[PDB]
Formats: sequence, structure tokens, C-alpha cells
Amino acid sequence: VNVLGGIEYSINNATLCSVGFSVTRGATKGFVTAGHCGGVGAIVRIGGTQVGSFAARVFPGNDRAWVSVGSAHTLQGAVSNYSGGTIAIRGSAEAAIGAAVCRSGRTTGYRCGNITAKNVTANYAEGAVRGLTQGNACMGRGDSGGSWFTSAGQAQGVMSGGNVQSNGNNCGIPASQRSSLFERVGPILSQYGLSLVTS
Ligand SMILES: *S(=O)(=O)c1ccc(CCN)cc1
Repeated sequence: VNVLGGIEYSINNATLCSVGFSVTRGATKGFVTAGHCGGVGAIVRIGGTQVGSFAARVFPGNDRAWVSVGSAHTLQGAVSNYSGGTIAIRGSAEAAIGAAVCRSGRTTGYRCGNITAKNVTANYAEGAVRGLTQGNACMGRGDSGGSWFTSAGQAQGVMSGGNVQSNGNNCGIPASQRSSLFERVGPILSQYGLSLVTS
């Protein structure tokens, strides 16, 4: 199967999240995502087929993980735009507050907005997660773990949480009322010694 930022994956055949970014660790294939999407060892399926499992995770405190992908599968250094195309990923340079940013995930597809704050703490039900970056692109339950990136292709981070409304998303309110929080990708790559697949 092809691994691509933003696409749906299932965890333990029970819940859903979205791929963050294809990565490698030496010859080992994988992708980064949110830690709250799966406990260690959780079985991951994409496109109706087992592709690997949660290799490591931190959540709460942080909210990060990577899923090691079996060698039979192909990694794509890109993110889906949910209309038949991809956006090439070219690096992980972090963007400043006010910069434009988009995200991609299985519930709301491809959505754009701006970076609006950094080093935010989310008081999730499972506990605090610190150091999150906030944007005002909208998102919904199921987009978690999915890619955040600038249009020029710099990976920002993986979808963590935010102020979803009773319909399960914050797309029904204007961007100015939105709080959509992602875990910065830089520390995930560093902690686990992973390399972005680029194109
Ligand atoms: S994730 O983006 O799919 C996501 C976002 C927000 C929530 C609300 C509970 N913190 C759940 C999952």
C-alpha cells in the first residue's frame, strides 16, 4: 500500500486517525503521527491491510508517535490534497506566527489557515500536553495525527486536538474562533532519529 500524509489509517481495527508524514529510520519505513492515536504496539491498517504498528509514543505530556511500516509498502514524501493530488514535502522548516499553513486528514480533508500561537498547553481529558502550536485551519474528530504543512512543502507538525463543537469539528465557526493544535514535527524526528521522506 502507499503511505501518504493525510490519509486514513485504523488502529486495532477500532479507531481512526490520519497519517502525519512518511519517514525512514535507516532502512526502516514508517510515518509520524499523534501519540494519542495508539498505544505502543497498536496494529495499524491502511487501505484494508495491515502495514505495521505503533513503534513508540509519548502522550500525554507530548503527543507524538511513529508507526513502523513493513518493507512491502511504499512511502510517499507528500501529503494528499483530498482532490486527487499531492503536495510535495521538501523539509521541516518551522513557520512563524501569522504564516499560512494547511492540514490534511480523513474527516475534513484539506483545510488551510494561519499559525496563531506557539507553546500552548492543552488540558486534555487524559492530561496536559505542553508546547503545542495553534493554527486556525479547521479540523474534526478523525483528522488527529494528520499532516500540518506550509504550501511550499515544509512539514510543521501532526494534528493533536482543539475546540471541536458538538458536530465533532470546528469548521462550522469562523477561523477567528478556532483553536486547532498540532505537535511540532521537529522534536519527533529528533527524539526517534527519523528522516522526512521528501520529493
Ligand atoms: S483529532 O484532531 O481528530 C481530535 C481533535 C479534537 C478532539 C476533541 C477532544 N480533545 C478529538 C480529536
